[PDB]
Parts: sequence; structure tokens; C-alpha cells
Amino acid sequence: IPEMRRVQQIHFIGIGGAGMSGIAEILLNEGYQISGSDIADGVVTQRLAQAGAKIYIGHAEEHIEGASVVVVSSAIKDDNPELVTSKQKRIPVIQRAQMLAEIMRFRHGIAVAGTHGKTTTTAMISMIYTQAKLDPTFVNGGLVKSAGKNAHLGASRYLIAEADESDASFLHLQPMVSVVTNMEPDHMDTYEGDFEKMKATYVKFLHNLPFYGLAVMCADDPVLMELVPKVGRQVITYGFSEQADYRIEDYEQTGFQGHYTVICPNNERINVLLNVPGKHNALNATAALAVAKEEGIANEAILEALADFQGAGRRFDQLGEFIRPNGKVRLVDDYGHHPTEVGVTIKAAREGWGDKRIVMIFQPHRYSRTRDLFDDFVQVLSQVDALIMLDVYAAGEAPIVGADSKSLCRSIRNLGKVDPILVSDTSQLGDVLDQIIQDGDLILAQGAGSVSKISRGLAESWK
Ligand SMILES: C=C(O[C@H]1[C@H](O)[C@@H](CO)O[C@H](OP(=O)(O)OP(=O)(O)OC[C@H]2O[C@@H](n3ccc(=O)[nH]c3=O)[C@H](O)[C@@H]2O)[C@@H]1NC(C)=O)C(=O)O
Ligand SMILES: [Mg+2]
Ligand SMILES: [Mg+2]
Repeated sequence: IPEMRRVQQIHFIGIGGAGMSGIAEILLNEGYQISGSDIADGVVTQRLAQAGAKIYIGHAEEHIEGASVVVVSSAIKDDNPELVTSKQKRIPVIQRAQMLAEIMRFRHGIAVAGTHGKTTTTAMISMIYTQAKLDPTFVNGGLVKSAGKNAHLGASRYLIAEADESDASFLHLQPMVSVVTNMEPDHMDTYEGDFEKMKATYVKFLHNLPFYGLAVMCADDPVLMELVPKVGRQVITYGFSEQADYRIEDYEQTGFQGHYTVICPNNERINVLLNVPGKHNALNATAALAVAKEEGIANEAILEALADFQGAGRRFDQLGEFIRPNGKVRLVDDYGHHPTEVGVTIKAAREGWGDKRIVMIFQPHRYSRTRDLFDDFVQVLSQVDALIMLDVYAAGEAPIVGADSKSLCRSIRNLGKVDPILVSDTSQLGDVLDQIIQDGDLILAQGAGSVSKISRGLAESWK
């Protein structure tokens, strides 16, 4: 891995970002001087600063002093003072994915793309390669829990990276192996409502593979299977489908572990214990197993990693067990924010929780999304046994009338399967929970916004 010519200091605008911070950590550990700004100081920025990155909170033209190159998050606005000034001083300004691509350039890149499951799959592959003693570099879009970080620099040529389709930015990447987990409507503003344009973009992405490259694609996704003829690279499939190259059979969930068999292309049978719940994770783990098997990694390494898998951050993220005045409860944090993904989480919980109650704390992310998927939210949220609603996490959006938490609560109440409690002052969340808790409750803190931080504050106080 060569040093980049004349690159002394790399400045990140929005350095606390999930993807931004991983790249900064890689480059810091490679020996580059790292600076960055963010509007918020948290665990991520504190870790980077402690490691030796120069972090500023707030944006100012002075923050870019000394930068050889500026890396910008998609979250950053065009009026940002650091961004405007960087261009004025003729300092290269590049997107996050272009810098990830440079990390990938001289590495054996395994890019994990798809709508859902990318963070878990990337973590799984990372852990398999680690267990195989291959000492991979990885850059994930969320925590690899066993690592306690989103990214890690290994001494090998291997790179496992989550590949973001959301701005077509994964087109910068030049991988050796590309996983596509699935394809569903998301980030449609970048694709202008056109599902076909997204389809074309994924095909374009797979065309970045070398002629000898490998695409590992989910056999259970009809859209992905229709795209196989257009790939023009070797395609290996995985899933429950009888036509899958790596076929999952005999799946059972016991508690929060999965048990199943994978039948490989040469009919080799592999009995898997997977340390995370749900058929959806069996799929993610079979993408990971397929990648590893195709790379030549021994079953021992694959099985050990999957059996010990500690999960990805906020993906059915077990926060612990707590004795409360009204019962012993289990708290779990999950990122799921689309109705189908919230449904998957509820299913995984149900299949591990027997006859005990599932209590959900749900925070809708965006008024726009709440508006657009309102009825679907009403239906999926109505599946839980007790429901606490938090106010919509606006993420910069102006309120939309009829698309707030009060409106969701009304509609759910009126459906009559569950009677939701709206909690606006989240300092009261623990008290509301304490009032309604029963022994053996599973409490699912659900959503993409501040709900995770709120749930961890709750956990901490309950310790
Ligand atoms: C788009 C997704 O989310 C992720 C994706 O998972 C990962 C990995 O691929 O790369 C991107 O993270 P990222 O590291 O660029 O940024 P995010 O994790 O969204 O956070 C943005 C960061 O910018 C900061 N920020 C935002 C606005 C601002 O004016 N100033 C500022 O400093 C925020 O405080 C935050 O710390 C994607 N986010 C965006 C906005 O592009 C997705 O997965 O669908
Ligand atoms: Mg996404
Ligand atoms: Mg019910």
C-alpha cells in the first residue's frame, strides 16, 4: 500500500459521519495527519481526537489550514465555509466514496452493496476474514461490535467495505468482489423516483468489477435475478431459493441464534450456528459464507466467526438485561426505520421471545417518510404488545401536518390492536416504561434517529 503523492493532511467535513469516520480512522492509522470538523461532538469524534485527529466542532474556513485534500460528506451543504474556501485555494475536494475508492485502489476490495443488510454483511465478512487470520482492513457503515469501531486498518491487502448506493457514489469503487444483498425502493431522490435508473446504476456498479471479478447476489430477490444476464461477470447466488448456488435449508431460530444448513455448489453441506436472529441474518451470513468459500477460506474460520458473531451496531443490538421494579426486561436497539425492516425486527424478536411481551419504543425518522409510508407504519407498529411513540426525528425537515407521532398514535389507537403512549419528554421514558413493564418484557428501541442514544442513556441509568 503506497502513500498518496503529496498528501500530508486530509481534512474531513462532517468527520463524525458513520462512513466518514471509518475512512478517517484508516488514514490516521496509515500515518496521514487528519483534521476534521463536525457540528456535533460524540463518541466517534472523541475516539478520533484521542487517536490524534485534530477535530473542530462547528464549521470555519480556518479549520482547513494545512489540508492537502478535503473529503466531504453528502450531508454537507454547498454554503459550508470549509467547502467554499477549499475550492478557492485549489485544494482537491472529493466525496467520501472517492476517498474510500482510493483506500480500495491497491487492495483486494470486497464491496457490500444492496438496499438492506449491508452493515451486518460487511461486519460478518470482516469477522470471517479476521478469523481466517487474513487481517483485513474494513470500513463499515456502522459498528462492528467485536471491534468497538466502524473501521480497522489491517496489514493485509484485503478490504471489506460497505458500498453506498444512495448518491450513486459506489460507482467510484473498483472492487474484486461485489455483494448485492437486495434491491428495494430507497433514496429515490438521487434516482428521481426511477426504480429502473437505480437498477441501471447497480448494473453499472457491477461493471466496475474486473472481467475475472465476482458478483455475489441474493437468489431470493427477483429484481437481482432479472439483472444477472446484464452483469457480464461471474455471478454466484445465495439464499433459500432452490436455484441458489449457496442454498440455505432447515432454518430454525432458537432464542436469538440461527441454525441452518448451507448447501454449496459442489453439494458440500455446512451446518451453521449463527449468533444473531432471523432469516434475514441467515441470508446476510450466507452472502458472507459464499464470499469466504469462493475466496478459499476454510469452513473452520467461517463457522467460528458466525457462531461468535457479536453483531453490527444498532442491528438487533442487545443492550442488556435489567431488573426493574415491575419486572426483569431485555433492551435491544435497532436501526430499522422502514416499515418492512421494523417488521423484520419484530419477527426476529417474536421468534426468540416465546410467550413473553414485546414492547417497542419507536421514533419515526422524517415527516416525509412518515407521510409516505403512514398506513404501513400503522400496520407494522400495531403488531407489538405495548408501544411507546417518540416524536418524529425531523432530520432537518419542517413538520408535515398529519405526519407526526400524534397522528400515528391516533391511527394506531383507532386500529385497536395496541394503545400507544406518546412520550415527548424523553427524560420521562424510563418512568413510562417502569409503569408498563411486566416481567420478561423485550423492549425494542426502534428507529434511525436519536432513539439509539436515548435508549443507551436509559440502559446507563438502569445500570
Ligand atoms: C446514506 C446512508 O448513510 C451513510 C452510509 O451508511 C455511510 C457508509 O456507506 O456513508 C455515509 O455516511 P457519512 O459518514 O457520509 O455521514 P453520516 O453518517 O450520514 O453523518 C453525516 C455527518 O456530517 C455531520 N454534519 C452534517 C451537516 C453539517 O452541516 N455539518 C456536519 O458536520 C453530521 O453531524 C454527521 O456527523 C452515508 N450518509 C450520507 C449522508 O451519505 C445509507 O446507508 O443509506
Ligand atoms: Mg441506505
Ligand atoms: Mg397484538
